[PDB]
Amino acid sequence: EFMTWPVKDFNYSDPVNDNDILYLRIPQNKLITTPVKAFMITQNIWVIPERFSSDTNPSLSKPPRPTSKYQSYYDPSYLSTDEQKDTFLKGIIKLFKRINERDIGKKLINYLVVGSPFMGDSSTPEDTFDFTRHTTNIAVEKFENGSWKVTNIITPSVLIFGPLPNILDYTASLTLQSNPSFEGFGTLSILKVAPEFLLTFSDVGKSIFCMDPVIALMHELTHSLHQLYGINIPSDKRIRPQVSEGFFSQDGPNVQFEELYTFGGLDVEIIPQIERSQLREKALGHYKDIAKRLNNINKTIPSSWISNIDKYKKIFSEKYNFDKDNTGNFVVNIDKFNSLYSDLTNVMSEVVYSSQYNVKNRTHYFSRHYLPVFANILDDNIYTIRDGFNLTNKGFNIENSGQNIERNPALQKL
Ligand SMILES: [K+]
Ligand SMILES: [Zn+2]
Repeated sequence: EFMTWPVKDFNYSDPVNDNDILYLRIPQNKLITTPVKAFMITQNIWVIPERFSSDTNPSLSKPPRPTSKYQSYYDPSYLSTDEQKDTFLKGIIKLFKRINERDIGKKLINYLVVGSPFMGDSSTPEDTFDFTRHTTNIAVEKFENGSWKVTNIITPSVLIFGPLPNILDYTASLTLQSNPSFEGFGTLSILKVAPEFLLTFSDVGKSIFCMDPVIALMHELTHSLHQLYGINIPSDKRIRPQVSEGFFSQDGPNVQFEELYTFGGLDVEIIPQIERSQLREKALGHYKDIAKRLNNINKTIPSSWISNIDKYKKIFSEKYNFDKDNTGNFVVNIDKFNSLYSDLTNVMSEVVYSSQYNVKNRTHYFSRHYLPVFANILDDNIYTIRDGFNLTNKGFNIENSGQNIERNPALQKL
């Protein structure tokens, strides 16, 4: 047996309870300017069945610009009804239970739960925890006497929204001065996913397969992992996995370091070893910074929240895997740092998940896609927690044939 965080069942219609079903204000979502109903399916992991856009003038319609025939899909009405929001909630729940099917996923989920973003950033004085930042806090609101008001905060790890205007787009958000997600402190992670809408790839018409939505979700949660542990590499940093290649260069896509690390495998080595070593020693330096901070904290923001100091010294010293020295000071044990960093940036990667879950998956991050598909993953005759699409039905357990577009009538054209 291996330690497993429980995943709670919910109906969209279940009443708010001031515990794990709440109304939250999420200002980062420019498409919605009012509080929205949210469900804590596992500690610090909240599902928010709403569309998302951080665009200034947001619209869910197909824009008048280039879009991919294979990697984009638009439907402004999707996730507008309570039925669809129930379906979405139950879909994420089901995928989390499927994540828990392997110890690698159980460990991923634990890392997210215990990975709370730091109470502070580089502007924060060393002796101070700041409890007031939107990198850690989301507001809880209640509708009282005809209007909404803020009543409390939560400190989540991950918020799981429904999709962007492009329902197929799971890629890491462009960060994106002060960058806590790259400076050890970390930040809460906001995901935008759509588990019934699936990209396709070829294992080279008969060679075309759908991505298992648990793999897509886990890829996204691997981004969350990086963000929470403050090692998310800026979308700035890219490399062409080709390339030149000589006289008739040049480059295919410029792929983000963050994406290569999240996908994993041998393509990571496209990034020069010196740059990869520099990313690790950066993290190490930040983690050591945070150890020092825990040793020195004696005051808070707000000033009156001092009784939370000891609670959070324990939360963060556990998150970062610090030791004590003989003087009772937290220190970075380099071996424990190496193990955590290697888990975060190597063990937790898409190609490892594809192996561990007995699913077919794309060969490379930058592998091509084919026509996308749709599936009702809540029907256990189509998709189960134990087996995904690769059910014993019709022999779909053989050679991942459940994921094969031509073989499986349940994988519907979009
Ligand atoms: K089909
Ligand atoms: Zn990604």
